[PDB]
Amino acid sequence: VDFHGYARSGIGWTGSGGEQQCFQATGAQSKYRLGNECETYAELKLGQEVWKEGDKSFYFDTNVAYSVNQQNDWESTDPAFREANVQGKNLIEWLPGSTIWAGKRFYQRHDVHMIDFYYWDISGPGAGIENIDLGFGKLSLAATRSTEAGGSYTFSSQNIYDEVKDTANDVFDVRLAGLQTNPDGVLELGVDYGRANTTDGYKLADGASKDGWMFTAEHTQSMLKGYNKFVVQYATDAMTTQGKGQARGSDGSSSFTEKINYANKVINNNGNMWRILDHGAISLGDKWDLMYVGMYQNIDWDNNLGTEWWTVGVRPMYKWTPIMSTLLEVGYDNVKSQQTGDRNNQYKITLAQQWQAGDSIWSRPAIRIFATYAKWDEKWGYIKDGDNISRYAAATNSGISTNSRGDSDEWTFGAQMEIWW
Amino acid sequence: VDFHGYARSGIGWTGSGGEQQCFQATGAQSKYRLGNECETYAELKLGQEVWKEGDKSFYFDTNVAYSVNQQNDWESTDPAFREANVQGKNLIEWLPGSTIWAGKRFYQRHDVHMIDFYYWDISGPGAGIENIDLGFGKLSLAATRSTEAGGSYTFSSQNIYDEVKDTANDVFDVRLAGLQTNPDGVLELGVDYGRANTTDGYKLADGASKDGWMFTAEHTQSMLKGYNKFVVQYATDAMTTQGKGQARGSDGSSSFTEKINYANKVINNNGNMWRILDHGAISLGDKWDLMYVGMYQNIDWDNNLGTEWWTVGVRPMYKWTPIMSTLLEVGYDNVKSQQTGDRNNQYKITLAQQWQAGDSIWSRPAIRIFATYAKWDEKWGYIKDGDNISRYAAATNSGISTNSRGDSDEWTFGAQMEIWW
Amino acid sequence: VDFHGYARSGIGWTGSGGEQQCFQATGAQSKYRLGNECETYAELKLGQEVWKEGDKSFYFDTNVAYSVNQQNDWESTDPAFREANVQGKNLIEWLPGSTIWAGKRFYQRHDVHMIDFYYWDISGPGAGIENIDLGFGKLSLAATRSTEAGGSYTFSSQNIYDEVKDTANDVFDVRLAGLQTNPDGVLELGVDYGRANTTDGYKLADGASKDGWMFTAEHTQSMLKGYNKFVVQYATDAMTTQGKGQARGSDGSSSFTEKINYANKVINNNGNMWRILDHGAISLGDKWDLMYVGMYQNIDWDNNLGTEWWTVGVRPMYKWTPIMSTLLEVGYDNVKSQQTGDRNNQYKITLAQQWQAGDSIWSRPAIRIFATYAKWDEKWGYIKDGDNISRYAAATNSGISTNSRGDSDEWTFGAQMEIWW
Ligand SMILES: [Ca+2]
Repeated sequence: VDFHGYARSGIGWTGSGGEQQCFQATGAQSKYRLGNECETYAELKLGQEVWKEGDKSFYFDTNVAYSVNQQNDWESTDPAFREANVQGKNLIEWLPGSTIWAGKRFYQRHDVHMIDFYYWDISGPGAGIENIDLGFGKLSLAATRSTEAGGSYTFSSQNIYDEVKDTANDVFDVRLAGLQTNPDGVLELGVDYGRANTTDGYKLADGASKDGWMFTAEHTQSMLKGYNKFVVQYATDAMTTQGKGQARGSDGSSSFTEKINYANKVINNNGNMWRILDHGAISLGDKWDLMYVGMYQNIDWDNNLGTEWWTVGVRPMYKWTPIMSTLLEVGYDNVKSQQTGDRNNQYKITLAQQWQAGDSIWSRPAIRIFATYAKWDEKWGYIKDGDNISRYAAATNSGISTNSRGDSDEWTFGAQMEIWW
Repeated sequence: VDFHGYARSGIGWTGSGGEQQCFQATGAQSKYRLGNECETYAELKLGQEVWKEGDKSFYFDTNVAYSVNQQNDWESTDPAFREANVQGKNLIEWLPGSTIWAGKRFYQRHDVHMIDFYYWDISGPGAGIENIDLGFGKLSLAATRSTEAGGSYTFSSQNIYDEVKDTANDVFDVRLAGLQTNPDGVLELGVDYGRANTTDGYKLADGASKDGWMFTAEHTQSMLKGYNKFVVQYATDAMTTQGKGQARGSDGSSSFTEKINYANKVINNNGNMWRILDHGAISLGDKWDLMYVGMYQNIDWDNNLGTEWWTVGVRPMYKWTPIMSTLLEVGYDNVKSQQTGDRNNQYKITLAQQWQAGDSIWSRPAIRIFATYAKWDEKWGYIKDGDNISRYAAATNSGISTNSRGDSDEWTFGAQMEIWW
Repeated sequence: VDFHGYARSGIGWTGSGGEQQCFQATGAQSKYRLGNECETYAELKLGQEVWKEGDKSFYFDTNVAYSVNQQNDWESTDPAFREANVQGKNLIEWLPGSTIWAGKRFYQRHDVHMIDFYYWDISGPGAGIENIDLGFGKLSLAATRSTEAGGSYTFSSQNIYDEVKDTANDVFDVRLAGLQTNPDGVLELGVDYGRANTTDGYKLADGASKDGWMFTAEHTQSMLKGYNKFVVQYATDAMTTQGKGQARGSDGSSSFTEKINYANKVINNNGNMWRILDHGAISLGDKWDLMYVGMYQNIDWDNNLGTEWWTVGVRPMYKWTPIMSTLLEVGYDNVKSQQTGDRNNQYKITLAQQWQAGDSIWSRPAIRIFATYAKWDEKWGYIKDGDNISRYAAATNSGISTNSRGDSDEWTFGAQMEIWW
């Protein structure tokens, strides 16, 4: 049996008192993680190559994920059964090298480690065939599914309905990778088409976006014993909410009963998204490693409820010895509410001493002792409709109740382990 | 560590729209599974032979089951802790070869793969001693437990009660197997006695069946590189509800509070059940494998709320190559309501292309692409008491609301993997 | 992958009827476990030495716990993710041999097996450095966390508050072990300081204890192919509720809303605890092994709601053969309510036949068949505030409703397995 996974766990304190607190700019879809993670998260994978005969083989893989608040010993939870798929290599004679697979699977996810941000993730129940050799590149095709809560109604008259149902969203993914564009440079192109797929009799409320597209281009350049990846993505309509390749075609639906059922007009995600990203990890000599990110993401919604986000961070690593190093992480976020036009910003500085299994910025396990400082100035926030956060923003100064954190300061510190095996 | 288990997961679509739908005749206790399974189910077993000294050994085994709807990546669930037992082989000197065990265990379950129907399953918390050598056969004794919700009351003044409690049902199982009846033929006999076992002070509402018997006879004939099993079972009263060997002695109990507590008269399971079954898996030459089922099951309840069920199916497998085949599954169900006398029927046809690790109809893992068509005509259904399904049936045409599917058609298609390791 | 853990599961019956019942004296913090365990409990640990280079290494360890009532086959549950930590050995050059670790961990727990009583357990999310060699002993430092529900409020005016929050309690642990006090005798000293650590803006209700201390001294004497441990422990204030090293600084807090929020007067745990314990396991010749416990524990609370507890038990084991033995367990408990002055007592006698993997009282797996008898006479009980048990006690004879079991008798019997691997 093959045992693999990922896990992080630790104990922390907030300067002003109590447990460690984590800092994320309101409106931002991520945070700089070093010394800024407040939960124990673990994915335990058990898999096995269940059959092999020549060049043909079947691999079985699973993944059970646990997320607990690390505030006590006994902490009950509802694990997420995230993967359970079979992959058969070389089964299709005329498509030598291709792999066919079916089941829940983390499918070719693309992420930026330091901000724990996935920018291309269509994972979920699915099937497909990958690595079809085209000579000049490798072609992969896949179809996965995600479902939204509600959104499908059996309308009797007008917008009055008898029943609701969860809406399934299908994604059809095509990728071409390994395009040798320049020396030590490679390019991958990808197209994603997603659409809400309603059961017979059910229909989406008026205004639902229903479908959308997403185009991805990623260039990888090998250098300084690492790489640099340049990404450009453009998503449209239904693909803008999740923004990683999954469709949210009924996003914005809602209803109210009085008992007559009324399906409100969908406050949809019609619009577009532009994401220009550049991140990498390289070695500057013998004593220094460096991870960095620079990203501009603009979700332009027709309903004007989007956000313009800029994020920049840097994580240098100084290697005192092969198993001990000092890390520093500095990250800046700036989010402009499309609605109010105001801006929220935050910068966090983290200094950590670390012992790790290897001399790389990528070596894990790692045991860290850190101190984090974050300063933010948030001018807007989402209107907090009593414990519920709304899609609408409002300036903090307006008497309206928002989830804004205002203008403040904080520092935390503690120990933590992180590992992938 | 020994890693074993079972798992199935896939993605599907319904011809008329949305996610895949699964077809099962109302009243039938099963459905023809090929291309007719709508969930990701997995059993992860981790066990180990923890001690061995000569012919003696102790094996530890566990089993954690997960069932998710495969409609998203992150799907939280409450896993079922189904097995955790220890088996000691050859510990009893005077009963050489016998195995003593205790703990939660899937005890000698008998099922028909194609319809995923267990017809002899007393699994649960238990203990026993198996494989006592009698020379002419092997004898096994076991006691397991199951518990029903409520059913036990502390009656103050006739049927008015102070407290309720869950009712434990004990089953005492005796099996004699390996009776060589004819060349390549073997016979196994089994007796099961089950009963509701109330705590002191508590009593079952008046009318409860309390106990029952079940007798099983199974003949196995080895042939055509497979087998054919002929099964005859007769169950009595408390053994008719679950109908696989577990007792439901307080089945039908209910109560209402107004606060005075009244235990209604138990609408019991007094009656009998007859099940005549024949299933098998054989090889017809080099290119063909075949699984088949034929079953008649009649639950005759004194109160007349039972069902008479006929099911017939066939699953031929044509082997294009050792790792690629085409499967066809045709299944028919006919269920007569004992109450109304009406009949429900359905036939489903499934065509699937498959790649599997081996050239057997039993080889797993397997990756399938299928198309399923089902036609049904249901004349009756259980009276749907608003989201709640009742024990009482009603003709679909009667203005009464039932869970009947009417007269209709549907087809689905998709990909799926299934594996046992 | 290293597979380890603990598990117990079985089936039982109560003489007077129904499922097995378990006997624990009201007021007592434990019960004599042999043939007195009513659930299936299992801890599945999967770990691995993920890196090794010379004398340095990193070990990754996990632990997922399951507790089910063993009353049916399919029993859903919410597993507890109890451990997830990394330990790096020999990473600190100047502290040779020391191990640094971080993550959720069962940290150096001290318990008495026969009563399943942990008397020194600060397990939970934490970090620390253990086994610092001082020459004359080993020094270990650790900080772990536990959190109480509520207890932290944002007071606006008087005991009126706007928001509540869970209260984190930090423990700072220091231990010195391996003090060679006499031939074959060793002594370990330990100090624990814990305190509720409130978030800025929040405060504990008035009356809360906030912090406390605990001092432990444990002497181990090796003899009769076993040992004898003598323990003396003294705890103060916040350390008295859990009483094993974890702090409960806001213990007793409560509130009521009418919507104005009022934080009641904390009915605190101010006071002290004295625990004098002696337990061991030794071999008396070839055919006899013996486990024993003798403990006096007195929780003296300022508010007089404490208890004075005496427990004594013995478990001899007669070895018929190397893999078969007969066990007897006799345990007595006596608990005096500090409030009422009344006493509750119970004695349970257990006779069990056992097959185990080894000839030790410590050998596991083990399969047992037992018969248990318990007699109790409880004069007091906690005031049962309708399903809810209060901190206040009342004599059974007083017309007040308490959770007292009165004066009675009961016997149970069944089979069970227990294993640690
Ligand atoms: Ca749950």
